[PDB]
Amino acid sequence: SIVIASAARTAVGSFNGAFANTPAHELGATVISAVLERAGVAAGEVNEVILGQVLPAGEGQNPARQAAMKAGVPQEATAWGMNQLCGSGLRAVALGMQQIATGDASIIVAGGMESMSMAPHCAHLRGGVKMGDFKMIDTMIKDGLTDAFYGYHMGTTAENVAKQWQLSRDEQDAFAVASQNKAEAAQKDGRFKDEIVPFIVKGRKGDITVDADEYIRHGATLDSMAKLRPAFDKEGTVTAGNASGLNDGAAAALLMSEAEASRRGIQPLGRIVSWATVGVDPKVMGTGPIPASRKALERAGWKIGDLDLVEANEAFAAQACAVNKDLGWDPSIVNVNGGAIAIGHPIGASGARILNTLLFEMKRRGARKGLATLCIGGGMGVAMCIESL
Amino acid sequence: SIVIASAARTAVGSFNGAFANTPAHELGATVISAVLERAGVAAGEVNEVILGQVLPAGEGQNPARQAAMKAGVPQEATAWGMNQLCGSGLRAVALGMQQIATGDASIIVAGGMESMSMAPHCAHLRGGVKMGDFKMIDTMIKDGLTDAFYGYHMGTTAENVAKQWQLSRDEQDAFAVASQNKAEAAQKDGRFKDEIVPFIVKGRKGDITVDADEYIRHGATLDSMAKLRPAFDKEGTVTAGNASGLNDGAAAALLMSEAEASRRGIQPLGRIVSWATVGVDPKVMGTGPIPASRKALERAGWKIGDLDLVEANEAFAAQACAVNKDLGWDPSIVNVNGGAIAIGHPIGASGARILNTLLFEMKRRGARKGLATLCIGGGMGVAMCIESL
Amino acid sequence: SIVIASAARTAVGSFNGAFANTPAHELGATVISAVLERAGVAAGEVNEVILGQVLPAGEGQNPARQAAMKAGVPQEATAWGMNQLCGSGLRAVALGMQQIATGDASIIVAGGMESMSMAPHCAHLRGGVKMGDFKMIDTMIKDGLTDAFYGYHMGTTAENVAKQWQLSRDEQDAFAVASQNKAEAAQKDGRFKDEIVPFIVKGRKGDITVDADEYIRHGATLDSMAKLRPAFDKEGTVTAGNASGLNDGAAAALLMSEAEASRRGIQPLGRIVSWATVGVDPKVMGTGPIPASRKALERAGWKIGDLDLVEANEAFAAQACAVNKDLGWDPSIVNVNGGAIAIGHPIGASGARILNTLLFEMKRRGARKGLATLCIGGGMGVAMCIESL
Amino acid sequence: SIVIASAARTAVGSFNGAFANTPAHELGATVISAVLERAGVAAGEVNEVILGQVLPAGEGQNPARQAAMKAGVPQEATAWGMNQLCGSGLRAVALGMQQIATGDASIIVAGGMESMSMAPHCAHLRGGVKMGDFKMIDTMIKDGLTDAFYGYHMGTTAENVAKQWQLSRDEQDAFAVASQNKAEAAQKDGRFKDEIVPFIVKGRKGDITVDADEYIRHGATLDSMAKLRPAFDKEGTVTAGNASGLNDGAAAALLMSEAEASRRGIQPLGRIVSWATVGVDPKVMGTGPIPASRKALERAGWKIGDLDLVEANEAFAAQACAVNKDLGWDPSIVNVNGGAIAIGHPIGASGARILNTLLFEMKRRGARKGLATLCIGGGMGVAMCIESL
Ligand SMILES: CC(C)(C)C(=O)OCC(C)(C)[C@@H](O)C(=O)NCCC(=O)NCCS
Ligand SMILES: CC(C)(C)C(=O)OCC(C)(C)[C@@H](O)C(=O)NCCC(=O)NCCS
Repeated sequence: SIVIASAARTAVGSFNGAFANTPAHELGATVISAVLERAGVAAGEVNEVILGQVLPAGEGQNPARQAAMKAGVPQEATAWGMNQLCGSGLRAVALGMQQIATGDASIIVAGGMESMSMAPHCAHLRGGVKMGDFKMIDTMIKDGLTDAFYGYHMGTTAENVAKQWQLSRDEQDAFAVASQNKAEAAQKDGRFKDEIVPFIVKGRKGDITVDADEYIRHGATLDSMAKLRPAFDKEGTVTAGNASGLNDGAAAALLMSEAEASRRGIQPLGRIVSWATVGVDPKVMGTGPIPASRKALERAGWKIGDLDLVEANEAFAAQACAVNKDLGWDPSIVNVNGGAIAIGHPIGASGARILNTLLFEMKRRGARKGLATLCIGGGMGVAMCIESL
Repeated sequence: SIVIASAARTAVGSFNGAFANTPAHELGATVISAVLERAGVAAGEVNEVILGQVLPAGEGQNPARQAAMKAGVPQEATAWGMNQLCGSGLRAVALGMQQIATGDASIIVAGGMESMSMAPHCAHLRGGVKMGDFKMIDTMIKDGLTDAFYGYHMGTTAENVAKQWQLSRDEQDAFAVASQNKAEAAQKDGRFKDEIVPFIVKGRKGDITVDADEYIRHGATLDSMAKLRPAFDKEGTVTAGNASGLNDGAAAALLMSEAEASRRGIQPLGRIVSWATVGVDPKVMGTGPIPASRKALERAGWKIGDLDLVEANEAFAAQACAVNKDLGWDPSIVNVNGGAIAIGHPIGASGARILNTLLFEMKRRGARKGLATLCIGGGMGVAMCIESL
Repeated sequence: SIVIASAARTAVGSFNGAFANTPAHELGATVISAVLERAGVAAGEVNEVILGQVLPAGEGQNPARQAAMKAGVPQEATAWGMNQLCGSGLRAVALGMQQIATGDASIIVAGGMESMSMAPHCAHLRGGVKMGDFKMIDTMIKDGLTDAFYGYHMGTTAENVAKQWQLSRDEQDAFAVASQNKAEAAQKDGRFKDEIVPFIVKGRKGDITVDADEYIRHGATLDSMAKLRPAFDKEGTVTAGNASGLNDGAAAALLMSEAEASRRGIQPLGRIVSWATVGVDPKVMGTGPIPASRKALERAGWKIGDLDLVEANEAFAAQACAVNKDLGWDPSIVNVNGGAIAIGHPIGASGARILNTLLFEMKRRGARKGLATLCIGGGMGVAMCIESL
Repeated sequence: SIVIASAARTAVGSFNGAFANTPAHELGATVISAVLERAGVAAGEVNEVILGQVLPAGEGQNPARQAAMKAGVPQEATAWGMNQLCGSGLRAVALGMQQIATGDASIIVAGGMESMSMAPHCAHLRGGVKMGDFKMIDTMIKDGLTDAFYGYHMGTTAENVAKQWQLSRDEQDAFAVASQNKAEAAQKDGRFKDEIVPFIVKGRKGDITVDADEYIRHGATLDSMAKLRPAFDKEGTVTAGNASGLNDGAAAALLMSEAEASRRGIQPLGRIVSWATVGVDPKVMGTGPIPASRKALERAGWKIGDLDLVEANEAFAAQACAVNKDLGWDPSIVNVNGGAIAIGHPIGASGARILNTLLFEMKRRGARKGLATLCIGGGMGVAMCIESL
């Protein structure tokens, strides 16, 4: 019924690296223009831009509208941002699907975008500080990475999964290195070229073309993984080596009906058969993909074994192993081109990020059925089942 | 097909007034609890909570999810935030409608919440300020009230509609006083009692029940309206009197299928017959309701005359007159209980705010057909058509 | 040898009260102008202005220079600021004396000034805050009121003196009340009128003449002294009642040689017979006056019993009691017009503030010999012996 | 009568260079320790530490005291800071000379210190910012570099002198280049080794001994001087090239009577024969040294031509050329080892900085008579005359 006619994403930049001073919407407009060009669709035909974003503070009125306009999307179309944390970028696509499936839109550019580098430090100063020190809060850590309920970092929820699923430090590091090695492999071999649209960083003493994911470590060893001290719990198991990073990027897909893509002579990246969002305990938020993937697979009518390829978001090696262990799919078809540990985790763009990687591999190796899924902070999961035409 | 079984909202509080230190998500949870109680539905049955919010900076991971949890909605359900500026609150309800219509949920608590008082000041300070003065930005003005393209306050876009539609200073003031007078009459008569749910402001030396809209001025004269200097263009026409304020509040609805509401013995507030969202030039953003209501009316198969009641969001007196003048509906059925000039304009909650007034008046006077609509910053407009059962 | 030909001071203002927005150097100039007028000396004749100030941050290059210039003191003269914390106001005068004593100056204006109200909040942001919350620090508490070594507030030092000298809560409160009552009586009787020079608070909707010390409480009860909880040690004895306050003010003296006064027909307020400064352990910094006063007396050739009036600064009741107890002078001739608990403690001015009160009482009651002394943070004291001609 | 028994100064570090994160009081303690060590005098015997500092904001109660204590100077001794801008560091020595000459002290450690790197940004936020943006002020620019009266940077004052004394862009550059080259030669030859005491920068992944002035440029060309744009007046003549810099450092000298040195077996660096400070128009503040040196030479009984070495601080090439031009001393005996354009300008330390270089070259070449002088912001100068025993 509803298809992804085309897709694209920026390289994922490191924290204060390639896109340190690059606002989220500028990344988004580049990806909106890209999906338009790749599908052979004019921006004048786009009805609505839906972009997941978690940290828009200080970027001004509705960055989704700013991205759209700069992308040459007309003023008659509509745009908006949404926040389901890590799940946003993929949910935007599902929400984009719903627009078309209910007859409220024909063509929808959806996905997500995030500049964790440009998230500001903030403080409430309307009441006035008569006396005493006050905190300037990092919006990134407050609004993106710390649980609202139990007050600790997402890495502490990773510890709760690691201890519950008795996943050792050695098992988490081996998965970590495996992610880095696969991701260097898929990089050298050009397997990220299709999906990645170059982004021109507008400078002063020189522009810079970024078309390579700069967070991927090259020649990552097990020895350098085992020496790092625990990043959250000081007698724990999760580290900066086996957790995801702080990153900037954007990613999007162009949605339309299966009839509309056929009219236009477009051969789509895939057909969205079903999606699903489900909740879990915020203490073990890393177990989100388990019920959400299972819900999606139930809507699609598929069993776990029918999947040819899977993109399960690596938020932490503890939670990425747990999802894999519970669902029991073949690990050789999971994150075939590495995952978020190596590639990075631009919160709002992360779901649209892993949708690209899934769609292009499905096209490249001839996979029929595929699934994407991310764990979501606050204790939820989102999933989406794709079938190729 | 899809119905609002029940609804509720907090009193709209002034800037740094009744809810000066009350985070949005607390206001949201009360409204969730209210809509659950008023329908006779347990929090356990709620599949998702979709909350429009514009200024969540500093409030922590996904305030929609915080609102839900504190409301007693279980961990299995889902929750997310979205931003289409003023139109966020009403677009939550259409998006919540879409979930049910597409068979992805059975019950949805949609609406919006806003704490403008708690919107922090910010600045991006990762790079370091090697030397010189910097600016601490007001995330309320920047992210909520300033246009991202031309750089000015929304009041200057109200000046562009005033000069284009040649609406004099005297016409706008008259409309400003009429909104205040209508809203005081509805307040004294208890017409806001149904929709408003009391909110307990948790104090230290005494709690405070807020169940009255404290921004409504009592005994508003034309003379105090005509003495205020222009707020934006110093030789212009728009003022603090004829413009909307900065306000806190929350508003929500409980959505389910028409058959489900019949199963549960619930007599709904109304049936959502259509909606629509459209774009226009950001310079004349106030005109958003003109094409958006026209589209909505076209999707419902209705003519403008068929409407028995209308809520057109008074962002400014210049734009409120323009929409009424273009569409040409009988002005005696528009904002009958007053509007945003008098009541307030909590950005994210405003679309859910005006929905509640429409629904409870439609029920109280026996209006069959009704329409709600808001103008959106960045240059857009949303509209929803409601028919009672 | 050297005499104080004239002196003046502003009413001491409350924290964020009369002088809330009045920069320190404006108060300093008013007082500079005053001592010139009161001695019959033209600003043209002034060689240098020396002003103790502790919290000048954000006021600009060298507030002392700004003070002098606005007083009409000519550009050919020189001016500077100095910081020895609480001692700074009185040490300036001893420093002024030394300029004249060594032939480097004929006419010196010396004293101090302080706007604790206008002390700003600060933070070091040049390196950049890559990630995580940071503190905006209160320069008033950081640079004025916290010990640099042991890291606690001056009130905790006050507790160290309380316990070492076994001074009860009851003893501190009575003293606190005795200061307030003496101070109110001296106010009502007009005894502050000679020393105070009115200050014109330049407003916008009306100027305001401040010439009554506003922090002096009227009708202070022992019962309201007994009920306050301890401000520093939550099981301690020092409170906001028995400690000094946070205040604004300036004060200054006009120095020249005894021969020079006689040439001009001036009858001086006093002859500066000696001064001293001495150090003690910072834990017990309130004990500064004990060895300082003793030293000054030894340099003067005077015994303690030869003094007719004393102004021993009340930073805290605990230390104030200790100094009296150790030195053993007649308490009926100490802070006869009340003290800093009642009057205020504008850190940098405080030493000139107490000189004024000493000098004008000595003239009024015909005391021949007098002594002024303040305890200093970081463990120091300063004393100065005055004799009348 | 009074002599300098010993002296010492840190390397002067670049803005956010070697001491980027080193509080001024750590630099002042190393220099206190040094001057004690170098005279054969124990901290125990030090009566007082007097340190000029202009930007102590955020460092805590009285850095002078903190420096002294860290240096091992005992709690019985006393300590304070003063501010006369660029003059601060040298006036401390004159103020130290006065303590001994009037019998109030026997041994004084005096001089200055400054960490411009660590100067914080501040804002006055007690009243509450109700609404709108506010400025975070750079204390270094506001409180150290901008003129309080006319509101412009010190550099603009430099232009007034350039225009008044008709000093061309070419003449300023040649002077600028010549300071660099003379300073590189002295550096390479070890001529700064005597005066400099190494400073251990405590780190975490290593300590660092800084004992070389890092701001000195090597192989400076006239060409690169000519290409720079005017830093202040955009059609002006003064640049970053020919202006001094922003710098960190400390410097100190140890004073005692000539007899006291004779008793201790010490051979002093020099006798202080006179000093002076004088005022001029703030507009042309760079002319400060002219009347201050003239005054100084008069009190000494010396004509200008008697001087064998001179250290005339280089705040700006324009002013430096002015002072040399007006006073007419042999330019070959002035700043013989280079100056502030090359070495840097740690505002509060600078006057002691230049004392050191004067003192150690007078010893090394056998100059009998010498003179140091600095121009001072707000419109003043200071000068000190030194003779060798
Ligand atoms: C705001 C108000 C009324 C002052 C109050 O309640 O607080 C009391 C407070 C701030 C704890 C107390 O530290 C105080 O006012 N101290 C000033 C005394 C002080 O530190 N003096 C320096 C001389 S050594
Ligand atoms: C150091 C850096 C960042 C390269 C630079 O821009 O230096 C040039 C700068 C900052 C514009 C210029 O104002 C400067 O360095 N001035 C210091 C000279 C100065 O005013 N000293 C005070 C004595 S009157």
